Amino acid sequence: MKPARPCLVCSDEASGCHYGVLTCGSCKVFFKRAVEGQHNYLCAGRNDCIIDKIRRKNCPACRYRKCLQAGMNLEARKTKK
Amino acid sequence: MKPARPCLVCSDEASGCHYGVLTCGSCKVFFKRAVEGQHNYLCAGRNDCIIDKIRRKNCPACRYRKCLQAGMNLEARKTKK
DNA sequence: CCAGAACATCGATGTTCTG
DNA sequence: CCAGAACATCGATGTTCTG
Ligand SMILES: [Zn+2]
Ligand SMILES: [Zn+2]
Ligand SMILES: [Zn+2]
Ligand SMILES: [Zn+2]
Repeated sequence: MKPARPCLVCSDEASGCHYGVLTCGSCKVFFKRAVEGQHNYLCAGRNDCIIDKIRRKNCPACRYRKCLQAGMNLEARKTKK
Repeated sequence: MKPARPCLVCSDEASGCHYGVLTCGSCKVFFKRAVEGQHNYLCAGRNDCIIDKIRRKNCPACRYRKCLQAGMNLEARKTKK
């Protein structure tokens, strides 16, 4: 099969560095679209949801927060090292 | 009293006794679809998310439970007028 | 190699309509 | 008045190309 190198904010099979963190494709555009305005979402739980290839589309509030945490930031490759 | 505006499972405008319970189109529909379809409903938290006009898309696993909880039955007494 | 656009594709959901 | 059915929407997530 494939081995594995899991994305820093779900756990899917990562694609490359995205806006600064090893994330998959989805985390890639999810974060971009979230950041580019209006990320007002409410959590249905107590601000700590679990994540993964499925549960990830359950709560954008938490996913966006997990992006932020991983380090994902808009002008990543501008500075890299 | 008892008719009463608020959806018993997501407090939006209810439309009438749907499947047992005063409820809305969405939930109405959601219940049937829930009970006779294939799905991967899993909750990201610890199965007690708030269902609400918005969040109710977050945890269908939780909604469906709220459904079951509130009485909604498929093969049930069709009434309310 | 990563950014960001086009498409195209589904499953989930929602509303209006019609028996 | 309600079940169900027929639309019609939303939103994720491919894939595939640029620069
Ligand atoms: Zn991811
Ligand atoms: Zn959450
Ligand atoms: Zn409802
Ligand atoms: Zn839940």
